This record gives sequence, C-alpha cells and structure tokens, in this order.
Amino acid sequence: MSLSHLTLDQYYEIQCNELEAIRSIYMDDFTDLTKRKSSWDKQPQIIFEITLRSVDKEPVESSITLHFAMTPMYPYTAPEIEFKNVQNVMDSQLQMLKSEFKKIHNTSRGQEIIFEITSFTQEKLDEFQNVVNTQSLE
Repeated sequence: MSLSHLTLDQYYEIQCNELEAIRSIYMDDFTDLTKRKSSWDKQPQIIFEITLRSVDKEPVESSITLHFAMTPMYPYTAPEIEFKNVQNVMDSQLQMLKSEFKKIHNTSRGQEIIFEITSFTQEKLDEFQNVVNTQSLE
C-alpha cells in the first residue's frame, strides 16, 4: 500500500542487529552459512543457523539445528525456519515448535525472533527429555 519512506535497506539494520545480538549468546553455539565463508561477500541475506540441543546427554542429547532466514521484507514478512540433524526427536517435537512459532512471531511481529524461537525450542526441548513419551523400537 505504502512502500517508499523506509526501503528494504532499513530492515538490514534490524536483521544485522539480531546476528550480533544472538552471536553474544551463542558465541560458540553459532553457525555461519551466509555467502561469506571463504569469499568476502556475494549474495548474502544475513540469514544464519544456530546449534541447539537439550541441557544434558541422558537419556538423550536431543540435538537440533534451527536455521532462520530474515526475508528481504522482514519483519514486514515472516522468515523461514527448518530443523536439521534431529536425532532423538522423531517429528512430534519438531512440528510442535512450528505451531508455537506463530504465537512467538505474532508477539514479536517487528522485533527479534531468533532469540525467542531458540529460547522457546530450547526450554521446551530440555523439558522434553525429562518427560518424554518413551516407547523404544518403533
């Protein structure tokens, strides 16, 4: 309807702030996937991946990788999240987080959501290992 005053370039500042903001939390638990590796800069979108997992190793480690993508419209638009590795977790936990991603974004519609999504998944994930519907041998 009205797109001129603030160009997409403005969103770059907000997106970049999330990288440095989260980087401080996962200084080591951070993964670089942007088109920067090796080269200096090509078609980077700021997007980045973060390593997540339970708090302990027993009964499992529940390790999952959350990759968030800051669309060229965000926060105007909604980013993209995808789980990787997924060992202990089967899928119920993965899909469960996706549903919560809607509530988090709705409340953070305009602000940082990388920390919210990571915290929500981390908190819920850790609590899982403690109380998970064990079954063994599917």
